[PDB]
Amino acid sequence: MKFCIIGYPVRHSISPRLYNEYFKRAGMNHSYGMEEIPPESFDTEIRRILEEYDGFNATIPHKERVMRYVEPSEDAQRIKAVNCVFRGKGYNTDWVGVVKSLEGVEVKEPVVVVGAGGAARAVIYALLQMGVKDIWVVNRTIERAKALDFPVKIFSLDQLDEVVKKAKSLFNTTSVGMKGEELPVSDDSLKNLSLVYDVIYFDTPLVVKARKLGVKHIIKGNLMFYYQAMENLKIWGIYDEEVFKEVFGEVLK
Repeated sequence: MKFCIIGYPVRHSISPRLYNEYFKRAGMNHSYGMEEIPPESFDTEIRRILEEYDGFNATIPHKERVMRYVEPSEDAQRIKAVNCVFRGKGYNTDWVGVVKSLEGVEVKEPVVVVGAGGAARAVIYALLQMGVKDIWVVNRTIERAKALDFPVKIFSLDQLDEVVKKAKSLFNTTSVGMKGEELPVSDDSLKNLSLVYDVIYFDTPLVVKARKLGVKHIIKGNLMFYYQAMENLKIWGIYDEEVFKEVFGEVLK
């Protein structure tokens, strides 16, 4: 079977190397590639993808976009985002990644979620599944705020500093931090949080700051990535637990 990751950007994705190493170690003939498709070319180029690959992952900015071209699951519909496709069917494994990444951890409220994209909606869904009630979304764009149907409060990014001060958990779901950017939030607001969670795979200024301040739990995007990958492989019917732990376990250290 053939798989890939689609998105924009996606050329620096960590997925191809990991899935390909996994397939090789498991003695499987499967392959994992990459397709960096600009938004303006998506409608034409997705048809090629659907014909050439058995399944694929979707990342920014295509998780919501790809829904029109597949049959989404009930949870993917609620989230309005598909990040895992298999033979015409769309799924969301991001929220599963979030739930499993927080195993053994009590998520204290109120919870601030930065962003309102597909990643944010997956995080919100996960939090609601975990019985979290008080969720405050802080985002940048009007369009994405209007796509939110969840029982949340919505604030603009200039309010981030004030709202985090009144919260106990913070989730960054945006790409802010990928190129070393900082969110508009003070040490004073961050210091008494019990959880700082960043969907970004590597150290961000937010994560580094949280460590400096001694925040109890500081979780980067590596656990979320690990567990969404696990769910992807289960959906694709190609999950080998021991090989997965050996190969994908490298993202955890």
